[PDB]
Amino acid sequence: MPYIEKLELKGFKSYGNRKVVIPFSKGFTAIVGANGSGKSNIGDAILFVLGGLSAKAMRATRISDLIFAGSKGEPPAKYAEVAIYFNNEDRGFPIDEDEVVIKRRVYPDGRSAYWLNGRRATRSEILDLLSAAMISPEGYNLVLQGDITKFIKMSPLERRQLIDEISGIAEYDAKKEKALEELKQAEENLARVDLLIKEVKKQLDKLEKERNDALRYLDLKERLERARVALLLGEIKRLESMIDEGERKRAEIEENTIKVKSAQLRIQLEEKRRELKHFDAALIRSVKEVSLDLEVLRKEIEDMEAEIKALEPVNMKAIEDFEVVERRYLELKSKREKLEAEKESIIEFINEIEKEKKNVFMRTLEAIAKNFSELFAKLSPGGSARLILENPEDPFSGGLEIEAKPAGKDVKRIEAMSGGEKALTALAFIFAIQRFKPAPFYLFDEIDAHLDDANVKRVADLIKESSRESQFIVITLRDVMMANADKIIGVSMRDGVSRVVSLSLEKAMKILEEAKK
Repeated sequence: MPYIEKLELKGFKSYGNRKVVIPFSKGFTAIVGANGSGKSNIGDAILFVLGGLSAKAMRATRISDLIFAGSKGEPPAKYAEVAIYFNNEDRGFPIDEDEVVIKRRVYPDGRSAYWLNGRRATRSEILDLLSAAMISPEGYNLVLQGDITKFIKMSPLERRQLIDEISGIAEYDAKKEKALEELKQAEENLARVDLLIKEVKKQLDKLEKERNDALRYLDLKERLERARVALLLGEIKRLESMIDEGERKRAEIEENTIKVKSAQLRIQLEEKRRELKHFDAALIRSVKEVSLDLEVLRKEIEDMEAEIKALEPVNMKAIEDFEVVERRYLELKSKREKLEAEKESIIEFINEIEKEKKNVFMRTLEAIAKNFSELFAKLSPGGSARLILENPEDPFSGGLEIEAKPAGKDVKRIEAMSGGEKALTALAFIFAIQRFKPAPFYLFDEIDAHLDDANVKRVADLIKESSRESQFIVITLRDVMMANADKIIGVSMRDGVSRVVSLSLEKAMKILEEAKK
């Protein structure tokens, strides 16, 4: 994780127009000074520079009254400006730099302005990058005045969400979401195929009926034509036994009426022979070998011609149209089943994600609860306390509550915490998370305001131990807290401005027992 190398104020609250550079130990730095030395405005500075639009939380009546209103010896500032410098040699910030520098400036008409590493940035870019570096998750690591009370009135449902962040389930939620995209696509496709199958299946059945009519029209057509060739082979045998004597009548009846109609008998005859010279040989022989009797053939032809007139109209495209629509039918039935299997598969995957997600949540949730127990016993010896999941089966729709028991005292949920018990509990929680997933820094202004000495000593020890992996910036006036800091920054007021001096254990001792009279 990154960490604050220093902080610069120009024109900010109680600090003058002079730029002010506040350097920070990588571990435990302690801001100390008397009531109203303005030591706490440094906390407010940090919230200001992290894009805090909080107004009340920066303890200015309005956004513009974060600006030096002027003092006896210095003119009012033209604006308020804070620059914060992070060491990024670990690349917690998605920036290919080891120093990420964020400067924010607010003008008297309320407008702000940001910069990372000198280029103008918008607020959503500063915010999204501070999130990527998990700087201040829900601001749990920024504990300003009144935050403990805000955290105690906090609902269980409001408490879980920070555990989600810490556990890091977002990566599973990104996968799940693309899985649900593909599932959505999968069944709209699937629904398209269903609508195509319904029409195609109905079109196919028109075509089955037309196909079959076209087929029997075909059969009738063919029988009708062989019968036509049949009636015709007979039609000359008869006409052949006719002219055998129908022109033999000539040399018997004499005045050439018999020459004319026997030239008719020969004139119909000739051509109803040559007519079959033009019929195919396969047809002519698949009939040359069946019946005769001419008038039954003409009655039967008249019939066959009639039931052809029945079926009409027929659509002969149907015979080929059928095949094509049936292939389309069988393929839609094929596609559907593959779509439907694809859908089921996506569903199984989406269920794998949720259960992975939940496991990561519970593993995180249980680690922190173990930690929470220990540390609270450490701050209130002989005591214990418990994190409680509201919905053990679907944690993501439940809240998360706390219950504590101080040694020989009554079990209370966080709702009903009041004295410094409220504070020691809030700090067990905070430290529980910090041992699982250290934030880059923690900011503690006051929080010792309501603990006795024996308490503040264990907190300072706890802070001192944890600083081996996290940065601690504690704004205090209690000597025991001062005692373990690696660095002490002093903050005092002369003639209406605040000043910061890089101090010393016993110097700070002196100044903070002289001011206590």
